Amino acid sequence: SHMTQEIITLVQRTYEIVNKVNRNPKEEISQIIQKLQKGERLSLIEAGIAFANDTEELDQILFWQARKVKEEIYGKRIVLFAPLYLSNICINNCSYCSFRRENKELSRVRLSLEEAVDEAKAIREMGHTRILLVMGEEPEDKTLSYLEEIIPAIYSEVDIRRINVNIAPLTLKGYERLKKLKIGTYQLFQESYNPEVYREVHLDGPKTNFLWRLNAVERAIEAGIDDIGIGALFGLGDPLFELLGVIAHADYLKKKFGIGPHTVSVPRLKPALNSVFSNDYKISDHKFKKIVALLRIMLPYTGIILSTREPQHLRDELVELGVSQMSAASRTGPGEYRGERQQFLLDHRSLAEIVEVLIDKGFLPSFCTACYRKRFCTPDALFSFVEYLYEIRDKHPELYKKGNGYLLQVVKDLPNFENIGRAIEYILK
Ligand SMILES: C[S@@+](CC[C@H](N)C(=O)[O-])C[C@H]1O[C@@H](n2cnc3c(N)ncnc32)[C@H](O)[C@@H]1O
Ligand code: SF4
Ligand SMILES: [Cl-]
Ligand SMILES: [Cl-]
Ligand SMILES: [Cl-]
Ligand SMILES: [Cl-]
Ligand SMILES: [Cl-]
Repeated sequence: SHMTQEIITLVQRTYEIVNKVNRNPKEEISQIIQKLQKGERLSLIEAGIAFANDTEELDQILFWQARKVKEEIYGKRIVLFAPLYLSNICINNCSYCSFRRENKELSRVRLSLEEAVDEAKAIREMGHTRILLVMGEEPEDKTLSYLEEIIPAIYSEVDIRRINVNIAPLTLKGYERLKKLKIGTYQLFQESYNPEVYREVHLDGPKTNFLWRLNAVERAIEAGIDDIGIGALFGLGDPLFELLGVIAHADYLKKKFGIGPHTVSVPRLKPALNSVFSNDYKISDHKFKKIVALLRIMLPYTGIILSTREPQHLRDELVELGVSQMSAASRTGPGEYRGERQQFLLDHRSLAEIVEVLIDKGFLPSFCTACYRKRFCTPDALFSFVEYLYEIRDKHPELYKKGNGYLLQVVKDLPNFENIGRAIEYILK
């Protein structure tokens, strides 16, 4: 009944309106603040104002509400996954990325079946059970055949609970082919919802098509895939507009198919190899926290993924404010887990370390999925973390003890989970 194009019109009008409201925001701001105190639902425009304007009261109450919501739906739970880069060759040529075709400065590698499977083994040995397959864009038949041989091989040869997919837009037939591979979630980032900056930053290849990428998730849905992931690259254009666009997009999906997006991925634009993107929008840490906050409060039952590597202190603040999924010990280059290739110029950090840090900041690391996507549910996460701890009992004993103790504390925090506590203590000797 509706078409994707409508979104861009809406978010456009909104983006205009908000900007007018930007010069007399006082009154508006006030009412918004009240809406945040009462815990009332908030609208697109008021969200726009909430982002655009930086005042002490507004930001503090916004963050407060964000933490309250994240706690109410997700608790102290943070889901961990590792991205597996299968190939860094591509047809397209965006200004911002390292994988762009005109780069030349990049070691172009595509992984054999044995190599990819070995990468899955290396990621699994770490303790990870969730993988995000990521590739540069090749022709449809190419990539889909490649994955048609690789994904079931991973499922069978390795103990991976979920394979998520970040592959360039496909045809309906292609998505019908992908649904047969039994993938978990299909993630496709719009990168930008402004056609004027989308045209600006995407220079060569099929990605130059705005609409073909915009209703890609629609095709993914109608082809039988129910779990999808939106995303918007921040720093490409005016952050207000992209933030507006994501919420409008999820809204649209919810209205059209009755199911919203499983996850919204929010990556800020990072330093790249031989990037030629000059014009920039500096995404400040504060404003970033504002984006994840507004996203958490606007789409509460929608998971939020932190794809980009962030410093610890900010990372776990973002986890506090809405983020429900995280990339830990991530390798951003194909073939490196075993094993310049990479997409980001990164100082690899160890999974056990960040699990330690997470457990000290009071967070519950998980390796399970099935969050609330089906429609507290702590048990599944509890036991995923239990399995992790048991897997690393010999690698790091002190971490095993610390983890056990933490789990005991959480278990005593909830009286409805007595038998769960007994079971957990049985499992860990
Ligand atoms: C490697 S692409 C894989 C999927 C597919 N090639 C596509 O374009 O949709 C993964 C994501 O990394 C993000 N990315 C690319 N360059 C980036 C950069 N320089 N800084 C931050 N994120 C970037 C893009 O948003 C892209 O969707
Ligand atoms: S942005 Fe994605 S599709 Fe474009 S060159 Fe980079 S990896 Fe390939
Ligand atoms: Cl997921
Ligand atoms: Cl750090
Ligand atoms: Cl990382
Ligand atoms: Cl480790
Ligand atoms: Cl240790």
